[PDB]
Amino acid sequence: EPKVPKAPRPPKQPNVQDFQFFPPRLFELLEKEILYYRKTIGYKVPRNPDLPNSAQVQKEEQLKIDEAEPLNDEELEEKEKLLTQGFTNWNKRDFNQFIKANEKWGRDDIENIAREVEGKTPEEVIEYSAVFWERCNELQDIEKTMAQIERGEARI
Amino acid sequence: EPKVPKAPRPPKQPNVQDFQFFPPRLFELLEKEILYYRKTIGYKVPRNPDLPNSAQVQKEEQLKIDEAEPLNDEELEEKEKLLTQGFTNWNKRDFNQFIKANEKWGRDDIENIAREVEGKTPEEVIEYSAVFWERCNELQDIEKTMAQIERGEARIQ
Ligand SMILES: [Mg+2]
Ligand SMILES: [Mg+2]
Repeated sequence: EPKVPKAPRPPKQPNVQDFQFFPPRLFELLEKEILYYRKTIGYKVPRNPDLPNSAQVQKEEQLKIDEAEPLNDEELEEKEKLLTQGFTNWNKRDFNQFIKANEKWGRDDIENIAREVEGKTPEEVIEYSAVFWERCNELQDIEKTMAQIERGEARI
Repeated sequence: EPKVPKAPRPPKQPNVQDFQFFPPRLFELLEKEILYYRKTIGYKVPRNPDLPNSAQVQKEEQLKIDEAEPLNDEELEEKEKLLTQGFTNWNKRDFNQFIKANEKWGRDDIENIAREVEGKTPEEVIEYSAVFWERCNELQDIEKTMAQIERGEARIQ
């Protein structure tokens, strides 16, 4: 069991993914919603043993919940648009197939990559690839994913 | 927002979907985990002043939380198995394409339904279809969904 359980999130919040490359502003808005949700259910931040200024960390995090407020019409307007500015049509399977195809054919072989990504057209793949190679650093576990593809691309 | 905020769930809980038809026992086990999570974070059930005898309901719910316990070894083993007894490889796009293909070609045209479900072969479609028609009654917006399908099969005549 976690020394500190993961803090709760709004049950009906959108399941946006890192590989969909939405803009960072979207997550700032999502974090506002998460903090407000925590305020509404009376969530209290547990103090963390290690960290020295634990009392300071805990207080900092609680204050963020304490001062949380709903998203106003402006912000709500902004979020709606932001949710269209990502690769909403790319799911986990598309991503995994994209990664395996790159390892197999090399990031250059767009024709073969698209052929192996079942839910996507060459057009969709060229567009996604351009963004992927531009901000894949934002992803998590990429250092391992980049070496994995580099091993296969170089192994060819 | 809701009058009463939705109660918290473990952020790390498996994301099982209704259209994946997992055994109902699995959700009974996931509920035990949700209750233990709520106990674990100190969550308090709010009193819904609009239920009549809301005091009793509140106390009943809070007791379920207060008496919550983690899953034992047996249940942990049962859960791991149940997590493989659903259509784990069927995602939301597969499901949406399946539904639209049934409306577009009729439920018996496996050849065309499979062609339109990009990530599934005809064999996988038959297996899913066999369960779907057995308990699609468990799905959220089924009446509407089924009416539309019965309509597509109607236009086809
Ligand atoms: Mg393709
Ligand atoms: Mg198919």
